[PDB]
Amino acid sequence: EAPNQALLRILKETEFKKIKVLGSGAFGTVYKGLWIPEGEKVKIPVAIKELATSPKANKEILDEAYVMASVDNPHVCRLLGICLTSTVQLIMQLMPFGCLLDYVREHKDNIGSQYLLNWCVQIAKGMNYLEDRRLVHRDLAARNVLVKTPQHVKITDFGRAKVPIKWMALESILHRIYTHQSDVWSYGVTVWELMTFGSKPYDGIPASEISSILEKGERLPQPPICTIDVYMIMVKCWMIDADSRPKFRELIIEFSKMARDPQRYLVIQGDERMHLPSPTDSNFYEEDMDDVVDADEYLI
Ligand SMILES: Cc1nc2cnc(Nc3ccnc(NCC(C)(C)C(N)=O)n3)cc2n1C(C)C
Repeated sequence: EAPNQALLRILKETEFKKIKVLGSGAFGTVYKGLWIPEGEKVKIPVAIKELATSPKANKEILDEAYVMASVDNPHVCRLLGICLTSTVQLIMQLMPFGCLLDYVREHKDNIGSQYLLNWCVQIAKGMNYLEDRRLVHRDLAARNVLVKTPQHVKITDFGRAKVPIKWMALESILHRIYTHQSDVWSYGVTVWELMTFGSKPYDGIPASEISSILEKGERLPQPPICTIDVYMIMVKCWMIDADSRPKFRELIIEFSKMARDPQRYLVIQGDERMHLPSPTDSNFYEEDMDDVVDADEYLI
């Protein structure tokens, strides 16, 4: 097939600074940072992901670097570059509001129908782009959707892009079969996570029981804010037959139609009166805020 002419940018350790720690987990440790390239007179807010140095861990991070440098879409997280230290670190775009999962949990009282439906449209767009680029995500979840601004979200975590059982299609659990249609199942679960304001899917149920539960016909419940219209979509993503599930291009269409009249498709008490931060807010954007540009506007 087509040759991957993507550019792997090698960045000098001296070109960027680590400010603080954003989070630590299974992935490793992510730092808030700033990138001041050569003599460009720009400051790019960055996120620095770093891994003991072992040949296997370096291979896995470089396998993720490959995939992340090969994407370019407004609703997908691109790799800005890599730094070849003893540790070896990925330089990514700063998504100041963190993951969508923690965002919906922390801001449920100010999250309205317009926001939820727009996020659904955005995730479907990024997913449809990954399909166009013939990339199967294999780990789509609300935890792997990051927030640039409350009105702009992007898909991340390409560590599995080529086990999260409670987000997996039945074929994936039973036969380790992963398709773009299996990503659609994970999409349905991600939507459920948003519509419930960050609830844990199949909470208290052990992962070993999931396979049997889905085989019987059991699915995630209808969230209280969901009309049958939205839940029907979620259910369609969870069909046994992968071809019967909606395509991401249809999900963009479906959620966009709904996003044009959000109160007809999501019932939230206090809707419209709710408001989240915007670039039209006072002090929305620590040291020198003079020459700072977002990575989406920094293009060499
Ligand atoms: C609290 C917080 N603030 C952030 C600001 N910016 C990023 N930037 C990016 C950009 C692309 N990819 C990632 N990595 C997400 C990981 C791999 C940590 C994941 N599995 O969620 N972070 C990540 C941030 N977080 C956590 C998800 C670690």
